Amino acid sequence: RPTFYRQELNKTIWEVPERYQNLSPVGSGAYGSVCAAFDTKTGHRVAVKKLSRPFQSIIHAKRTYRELRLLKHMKHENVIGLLDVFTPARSLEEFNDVYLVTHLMGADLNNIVKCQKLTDDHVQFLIYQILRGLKYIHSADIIHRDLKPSNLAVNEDCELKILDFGLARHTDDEMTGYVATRWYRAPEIMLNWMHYNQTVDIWSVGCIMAELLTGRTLFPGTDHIDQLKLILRLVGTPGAELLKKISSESARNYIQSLAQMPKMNFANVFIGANPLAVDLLEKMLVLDSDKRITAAQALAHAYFAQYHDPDDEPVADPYDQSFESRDLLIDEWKSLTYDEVISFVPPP
Ligand SMILES: Nc1ccc(S(=O)(=O)Nc2ccccn2)cc1
Ligand SMILES: [Cl-]
Ligand SMILES: [Cl-]
Ligand SMILES: [Cl-]
Ligand SMILES: [Cl-]
Ligand SMILES: [Cl-]
Ligand SMILES: [Mg+2]
Repeated sequence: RPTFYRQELNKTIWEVPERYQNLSPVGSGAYGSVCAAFDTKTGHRVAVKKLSRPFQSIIHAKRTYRELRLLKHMKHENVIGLLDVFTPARSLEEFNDVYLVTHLMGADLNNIVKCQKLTDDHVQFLIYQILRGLKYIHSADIIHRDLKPSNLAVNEDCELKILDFGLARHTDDEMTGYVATRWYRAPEIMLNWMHYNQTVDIWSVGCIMAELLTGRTLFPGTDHIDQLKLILRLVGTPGAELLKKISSESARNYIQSLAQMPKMNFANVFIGANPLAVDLLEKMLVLDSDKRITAAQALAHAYFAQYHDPDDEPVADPYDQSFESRDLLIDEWKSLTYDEVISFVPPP
């Protein structure tokens, strides 16, 4: 067991191993508080996240377990991984606090799309890395559910990592109105049309790739219905085959109230783009999720010919998510989480 020391950073007690030095507040959502630190064992600058109220409800206890299972599993160059997890507790009986440690990320994709000039070669390399990461995540039957520019870390060498997986957090108010939180969402999840699956993440990649090519948001809706009208004007209104797959009768009645529109010419929308980029956007931005290109298929598209290496696009180890259908008490979720903290083995 390492030696721990205590300090107060902005009205919060931090109790951490001596290896972590020079802690400074970086931010705080409703999920926890984050400090930057120097890790003397590895020589990396790190982010240390102290969870808030991890075991306050069954919902919160299961979310804590879900987050630690997911971060312990992810071992890929284009996905955030876990450097360390610790608790100052010496037994299950006094266990209350969970701390997660990752590499400190500088810039997100928003800090390069808004203020930097991008060549086609930059767009090829950035979208290639998102898809390489997604091939890995989807091979474990994990859905990210919240891909958007603020959830993609990028360095000076244009190297990219996916972070901030959807742990089923987002609220109704968070998705309301003129908000980036909704602009990258597939229409079937935005309006609860049907049981969604991993295809929702490829819709989000289409929206991100369009914005790297034009420097503008693709579907900046002022509300859910405004956003749907922007989407259907580009890709066309649904045919009979998709309408059959929408489970809400009321959602089917609403779609049938709209005037029919054909799919637009994407070469006239993405003026001057590489024809191969236009072709790949037509294959991602398909209304029927069954007919969208997959991550594995997209990596073999001619747009990525300069970067594609089928011997360096790995898949994940199998991931058991059977806990998701399990009904447990707060103290049972807390015991499972405690076991996952004490069994953690750091990377080389
Ligand atoms: N996409 C993205 C999000 C957050 C940050 S950070 O500068 O807060 N750095 C962090 C935050 C959490 C974990 C690691 N680094 C940088 C990039
Ligand atoms: Cl230590
Ligand atoms: Cl990482
Ligand atoms: Cl504790
Ligand atoms: Cl964003
Ligand atoms: Cl597993
Ligand atoms: Mg985020």
